[PDB]
Amino acid sequence: TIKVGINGFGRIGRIVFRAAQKRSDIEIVAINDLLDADYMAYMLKYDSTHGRFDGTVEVKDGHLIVNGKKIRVTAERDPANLKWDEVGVDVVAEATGLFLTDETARKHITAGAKKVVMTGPSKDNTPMFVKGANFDKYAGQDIVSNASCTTNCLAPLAKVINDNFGIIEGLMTTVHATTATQKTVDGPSHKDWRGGRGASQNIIPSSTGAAKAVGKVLPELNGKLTGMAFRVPTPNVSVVDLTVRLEKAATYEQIKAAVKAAAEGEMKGVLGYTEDDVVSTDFNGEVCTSVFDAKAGIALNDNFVKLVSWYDNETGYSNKVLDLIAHISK
Amino acid sequence: TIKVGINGFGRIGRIVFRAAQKRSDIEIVAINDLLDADYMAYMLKYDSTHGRFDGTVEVKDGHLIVNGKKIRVTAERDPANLKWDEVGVDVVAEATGLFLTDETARKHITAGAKKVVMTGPSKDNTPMFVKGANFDKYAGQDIVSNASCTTNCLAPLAKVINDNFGIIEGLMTTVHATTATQKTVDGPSHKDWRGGRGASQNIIPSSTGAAKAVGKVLPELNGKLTGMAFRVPTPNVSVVDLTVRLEKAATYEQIKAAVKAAAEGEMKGVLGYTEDDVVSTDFNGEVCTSVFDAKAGIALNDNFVKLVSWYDNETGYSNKVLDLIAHISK
Ligand SMILES: *[C@@H](O)[C@H](O)COP(=O)(O)O
Ligand SMILES: *[C@@H](O)[C@H](O)COP(=O)(O)O
Repeated sequence: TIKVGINGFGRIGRIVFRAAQKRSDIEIVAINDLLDADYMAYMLKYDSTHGRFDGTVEVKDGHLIVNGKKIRVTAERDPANLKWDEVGVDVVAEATGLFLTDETARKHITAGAKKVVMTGPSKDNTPMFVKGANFDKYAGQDIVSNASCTTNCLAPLAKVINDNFGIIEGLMTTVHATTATQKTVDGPSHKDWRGGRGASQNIIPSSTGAAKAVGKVLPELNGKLTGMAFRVPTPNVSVVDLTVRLEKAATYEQIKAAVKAAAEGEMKGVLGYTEDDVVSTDFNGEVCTSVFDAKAGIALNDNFVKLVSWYDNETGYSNKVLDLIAHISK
Repeated sequence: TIKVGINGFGRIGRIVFRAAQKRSDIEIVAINDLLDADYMAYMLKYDSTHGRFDGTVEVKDGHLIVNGKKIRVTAERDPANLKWDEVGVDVVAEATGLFLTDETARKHITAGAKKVVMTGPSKDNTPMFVKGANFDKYAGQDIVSNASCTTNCLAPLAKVINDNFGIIEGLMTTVHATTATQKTVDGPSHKDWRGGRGASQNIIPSSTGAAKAVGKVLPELNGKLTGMAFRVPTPNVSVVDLTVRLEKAATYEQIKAAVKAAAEGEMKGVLGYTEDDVVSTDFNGEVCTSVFDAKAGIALNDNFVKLVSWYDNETGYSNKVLDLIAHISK
């Protein structure tokens, strides 16, 4: 079993942990964040979006004890001092979002850890990997990125489409749920003015970390597609609205069959396919990082079409993070 | 002064009323709906979305008295006998969403009125007009349709883009604010299953008139444009996301200037232009039916671009309905 230390107990860190309990090839042994087991335990037992924790939580002498296993609670401001080797961690889930560079991220290895998987897109040229898109392209690296929730949604869908009909070009839009980096009411957001406005009252045009981030994970589509985001007042689960020009002509029924096929074989678990009259809440807790909404998309003609695909920016992403850990760990 | 009577005191009927108060060419003289002057006055005095009515509203003698002028309230489940001529109404603002056909709408002329403006996409062949797109094409028709709010936002923008660069093909998406037609919690919606789900908890894939309803008002784009909608948890103000491929290459600066020009010239008051860091609430009360969002849009290449335009689905459309009344009136 793989030992993993989580740096950052924010939204991602807490769900990465939850999703993990259900596994076997992985085990969280340490959690580091500027919070005490006491409070840290509380943010685990209660969740406004996903419900109460499924197991047991106890704080025994400065440390966590979930479902029996004892977790090591720390609070280091500087990674280097994490003394990860002590608790003996194989790979680190870097989820504080502060160390997205190799320079900074390496401080984990130095601290006794073998490899580090950033739970967000890298700020430098550190490799990025998205399950179902380029996982099989992993080259032993000891520091990697799992991109962003949107790229994880857009990448797989864009792949099967390109692979089957060839994408001449395409533009996207993701109707994004509210994240923690937004404000409850009109407040300060210097580098992002729009994103400072009341999150619950507005539709806020944003930018997305999946624009051409997909152009990196899937080089074949580099420079062939960008996008944006429209942050709306929901707590979780977003959706990508992809408009593409196809090389080989294809009927909508043809596109449906192509993704459904992928969702059932090659990309099973990553890509999903549905024909039901679904809405955002129906994907709360969804493990697939991209669930095709057959009935939603529209084709103008055989070479111009709009495809829709859901994703739980929390549950899907976090699950594939553990998947990336288990991969580089292979 | 044109004498107008409103049939249906819903969201539209009420905002149309408020807007008209500012005018000098039009006057509301009667209002029909299954509500009394009491309840009817109350819904005019207070509005969760637009604030308290600015002016005097008193219900003396079973009839409204707004800012002095006495309005005649009624309640006729059947328009056939509204006795419109007693009050001397020229044009009827058909805003019940009930009689969207010639026959049904005709009952308004049969009842004493001269012309009738349907405040919604017509179900039969009644011609639809959208200010800024084809108001010029009016041929005296006694019964007309002002299309829907999303068409009023899309039509103008599409025209200036088509006109200047020529739209080969295009697909849209409108992130729509909640409407009275939706349910507060998961409920019954026989014809629209997705639309019955909790309005405030979901991003709900939908369908939209504007789609090819634009192919009608704007004949040249017939079959070249279609789209959808995503109903989000906001009270008012939506936004169209138009992805089009141009015949004539155009840099984004060129598209900015063409739109800004239209807004400052031939389409002043219909098409609006902005370069600020705006969000939805910034357009609550907005009178233009299509405000271009410069910074939000994005160009992939000189022939494939995504354009963004805002609109107050209530205020904008309502104002133009009156603009249409005055048109066929002249
Ligand atoms: C998921 O990683 C975040 O909540 C949203 O970021 P994107 O760049 O839009 O995917
Ligand atoms: C404005 O007429 C309505 O609130 C929305 O209808 P659409 O068909 O989306 O324009």
